[PDB]
Amino acid sequence: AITADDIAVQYPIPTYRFIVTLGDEQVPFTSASGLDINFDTIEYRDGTGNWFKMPGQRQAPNITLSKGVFPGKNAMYEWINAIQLNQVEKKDIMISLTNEAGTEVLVSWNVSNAFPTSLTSPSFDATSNEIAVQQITLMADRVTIQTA
Amino acid sequence: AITADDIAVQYPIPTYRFIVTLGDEQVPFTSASGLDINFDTIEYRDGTGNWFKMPGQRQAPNITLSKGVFPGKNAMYEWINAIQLNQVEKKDIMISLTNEAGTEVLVSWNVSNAFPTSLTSPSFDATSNEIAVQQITLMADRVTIQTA
Amino acid sequence: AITADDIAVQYPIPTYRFIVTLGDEQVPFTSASGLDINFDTIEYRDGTGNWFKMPGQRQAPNITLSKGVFPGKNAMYEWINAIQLNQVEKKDIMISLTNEAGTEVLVSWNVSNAFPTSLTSPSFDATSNEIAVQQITLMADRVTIQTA
Amino acid sequence: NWFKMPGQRQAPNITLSKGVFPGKNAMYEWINAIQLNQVEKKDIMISLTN
Repeated sequence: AITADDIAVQYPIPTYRFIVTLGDEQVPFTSASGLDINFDTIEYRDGTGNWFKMPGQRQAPNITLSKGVFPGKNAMYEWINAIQLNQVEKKDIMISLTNEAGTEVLVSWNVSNAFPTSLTSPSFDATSNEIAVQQITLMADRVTIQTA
Repeated sequence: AITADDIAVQYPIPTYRFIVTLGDEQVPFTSASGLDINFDTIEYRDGTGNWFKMPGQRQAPNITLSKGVFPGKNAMYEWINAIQLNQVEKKDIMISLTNEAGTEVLVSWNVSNAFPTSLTSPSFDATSNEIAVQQITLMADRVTIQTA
Repeated sequence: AITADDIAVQYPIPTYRFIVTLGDEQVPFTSASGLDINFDTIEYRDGTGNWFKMPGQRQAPNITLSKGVFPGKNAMYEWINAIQLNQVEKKDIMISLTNEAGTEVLVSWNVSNAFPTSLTSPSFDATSNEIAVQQITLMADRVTIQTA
Repeated sequence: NWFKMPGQRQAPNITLSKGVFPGKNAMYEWINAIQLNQVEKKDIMISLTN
């Protein structure tokens, strides 16, 4: 007698349902990792015995997205190919834990200014049964969490 | 013929039952590790053969707490988001080995001034069957054990 | 009711079917890895709080090809044996994800100026049941992806 | 009797460093305006801030 409207309030959310809004378009991905919030630590000790522990400045997140290779055009390729020595169309990423149908966002992770730093092609092997999966890494500046 | 009132006096305590009082509120967690008491070592040798071994100064504990992601508000997020360059609401953590019902504290671990240094979001994967689990690390200054 | 002409448009491409055009000839290979597009990262921080994150210059790809040892002549050997102190016939490599019959190229990877840097002979073992597999590594300068 | 006394204080030498931006170089425009004695002296304030 849990009456599943109470499951939507009280039970934890699984990981296998997520949408990725990449800039102004939604792109289907398989994995999404590295959306951390990390700080440095500043310490100070004197001779009397006082230890002072403080949070430092937060460093940049390194975000890994991976999807499969499809017969159309490679949208992750034309965004990493258009680099001119420091110039890149920086995009904002949203990764939202989603309802089963896709009509509710439960908890989402916002990424402010992401740009690609790597794009690894799949390893071709004649004795394998796998999908060609590209794996892109992104450099950002902050990760925030909105909960609704 | 052990008469389980003697089990509460003579048998060791398992790990799977613990409450975490985080500041002034109790927050449910899955794991809790890193509540060590570590010292440094100062040594001195002379030519006659005397070795002098001494305890140094005790270093800071690094404490890892991890819980799941729930549909409400993220209480571990608003405590790591409210950082202003060295400023953080430092909290005192109590992790108590508890009775089954929760009406007895067996052995508890006290943590003096804890503040968050990291908050790792879960790794999203479409081929997984897991709970979204956040994992927060804390910087403290001492860990004490009271036994009652 | 997917009507497999729609599979050629909408489903991902597996890895086990690939042709390798090595210069002006096609050579059968077993594996092909390392066809990445990697960038460096340039960062700049000032005292006011501005972080500037930029893509650096893209570094060289290191490409691994491996095939078996055949009773004829070793075509990967006469291309690594003909080195004179900096001189090498640099070749352009194309690795194409292919149809089952071989009459359609789905997505191909182009490699601009590849030359061999290593050629590892197989490990001979009397208690093994394996093919003599050579493994050549190549140094290139760029990797591009054309999708047709 | 040893008599130890502070002397006269000497001049500070302050070094600053910033990055090169595509616009106008404000630090070149202040070191190029030297005419044998004549430089716009400025007040430097370096404040640790929130």
